Amino acid sequence: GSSGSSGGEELLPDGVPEEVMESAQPVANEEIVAQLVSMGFSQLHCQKAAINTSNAGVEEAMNWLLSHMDDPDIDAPISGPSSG
Repeated sequence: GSSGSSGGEELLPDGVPEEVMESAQPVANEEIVAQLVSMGFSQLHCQKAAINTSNAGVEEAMNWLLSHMDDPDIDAPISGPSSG
């Protein structure tokens, strides 16, 4: 028997191969953020959190924060020079 499997592509594509992305993203609710930013959190994060939770609820947003408090992304900007 034989499997055979090995190849190299190298370099990354520009955006996404086939099927382009569309406009459909959450927004750091001003209410959920204004609430978090009040609770004693970082707006930036308060934003991400909510967003991360589609601003499902202040609790959700925070919960995320409590799970994204000690993260590098928490520092990363929401809208910047994307790259990955």
